[PDB]
Amino acid sequence: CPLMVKVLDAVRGSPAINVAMHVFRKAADDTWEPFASGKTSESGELHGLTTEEEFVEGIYKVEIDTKSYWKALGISPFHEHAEVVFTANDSGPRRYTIAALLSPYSYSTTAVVTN
Amino acid sequence: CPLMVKVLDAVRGSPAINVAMHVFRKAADDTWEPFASGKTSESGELHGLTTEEEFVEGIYKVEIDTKSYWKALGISPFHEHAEVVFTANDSGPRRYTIAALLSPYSYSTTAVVTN
Amino acid sequence: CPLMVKVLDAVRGSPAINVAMHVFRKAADDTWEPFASGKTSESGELHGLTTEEEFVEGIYKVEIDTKSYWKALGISPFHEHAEVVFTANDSGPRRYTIAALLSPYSYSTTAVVTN
Amino acid sequence: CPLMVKVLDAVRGSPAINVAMHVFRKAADDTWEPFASGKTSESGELHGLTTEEEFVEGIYKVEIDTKSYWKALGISPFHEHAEVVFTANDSGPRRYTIAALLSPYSYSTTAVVTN
Ligand SMILES: Cc1nc(Nc2ncc(C(=O)Nc3c(C)cccc3Cl)s2)cc(N2CCN(CCO)CC2)n1
Ligand SMILES: Cc1nc(Nc2ncc(C(=O)Nc3c(C)cccc3Cl)s2)cc(N2CCN(CCO)CC2)n1
Repeated sequence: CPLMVKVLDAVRGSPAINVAMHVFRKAADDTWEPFASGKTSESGELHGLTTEEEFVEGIYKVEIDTKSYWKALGISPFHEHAEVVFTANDSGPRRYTIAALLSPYSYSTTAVVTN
Repeated sequence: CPLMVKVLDAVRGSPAINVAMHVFRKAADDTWEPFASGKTSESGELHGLTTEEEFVEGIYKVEIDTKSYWKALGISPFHEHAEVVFTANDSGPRRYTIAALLSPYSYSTTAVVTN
Repeated sequence: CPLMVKVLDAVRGSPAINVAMHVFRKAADDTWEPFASGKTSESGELHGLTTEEEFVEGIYKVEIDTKSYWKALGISPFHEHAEVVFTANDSGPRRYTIAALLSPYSYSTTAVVTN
Repeated sequence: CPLMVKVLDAVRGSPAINVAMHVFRKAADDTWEPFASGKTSESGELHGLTTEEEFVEGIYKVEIDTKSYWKALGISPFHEHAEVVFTANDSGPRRYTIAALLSPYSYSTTAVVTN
């Protein structure tokens, strides 16, 4: 599994469950093409987005729908979504774990890249 | 000044100086119209992006060129840029400060919304 | 002002106002000697903690009473306090700004060290 | 396993391996008594610190030796250590995952608490 995303809720101290996200890949014409999508599990994780064969070199964007998450909890947040844009597999295949920590007016994101 | 951006460097413990960013406003056709841009000062701040009259409600995107910043320091970064996407809403006199804390493989962003 | 503290609230998107904190200096017997204290202002800042003459090299601890802050807002917090422990070192004229971003189950802290 | 700690390196985008930490519990005389200690594995995780029976109600402090970690990588960091102080099991047994994200001049910590 070369691309996993983990989302945490900093207000409740819990995984962020049922968080939708869409992954896009930059096409040769500079447009964002849809690549994969899903929602986080009870553990706040989203696995199985892609495979090593499909996950070629490129610029990828993960758009995490944080706004819908907060609204469902009764909170009007600042951000429309959290966005994570990165070049992947530029030096050969890697495994990427994208983590996001969510608050109503703030978010942090980090990446762990393993060979 | 209805919109200010402050950028900090978590590796050097300093303001992030000379960081370029562009601000976009979402158009009716769902495309990003360039709105304002600049580079952070020696204090890591960028002021004078817009005026109260021009800064109407809508969806705005601040795209911070973090990749060029880390490249200038000789440090290999993860992200292509840091993106802050938010809805501006008229609820009394509001001033927006977008703060961003930068590390090579991570970034955090917060909004301070005051009167 | 060789030492300033700025505290932000990631739930409300605002400075964290009226947050009490104590600063300690580590003594030879490895105990924490009270050094300075105060409460953050309406801008979430606390100035005037020490002077250049008094702020000698050593190990310092800033203990931020985040628990009382969240209790005042009716929000159940995780941490008893936020602690920032650091060595102050004389390498040219240096001013320290300790920034802290608060959520109920998370906090981040950064140091901005300038001349 | 009721207490686990996970540490990430935001400069390298990797687990923070071989990070020492000590856990203390506040005694009835208001002193910090040693409770458990260990170092993070190749995955940046520390498991097996305690058991449900031993991990009684109390105020606990996790002191993560971040300074030694950065110095071994050739970096002189700001903080002496990262400190996480919290009341545990106040409403009955819980499982606590403490996460820390490390940069030379900044750290963030969060907690996931599960029943
Ligand atoms: C050193 C400094 N820091 C400022 N503000 C902030 N510092 C840090 C911020 C912040 O949130 N950090 C952060 C953290 C800690 C964790 C995760 C993510 C993040 Cl992003 S916000 C403002 C400031 N000023 C000087 C005085 N000017 C007078 C104008 O009248 C005002 C502006 N100087
Ligand atoms: C690299 C990695 N990180 C994991 N957990 C966390 N990553 C980051 C965490 C976190 O909170 N970051 C953070 C952020 C984002 C901001 C501020 C502050 C912080 Cl601290 S917590 C889990 C994990 N797994 C690999 C796949 N395994 C099998 C599938 O279940 C087990 C899970 N891999």
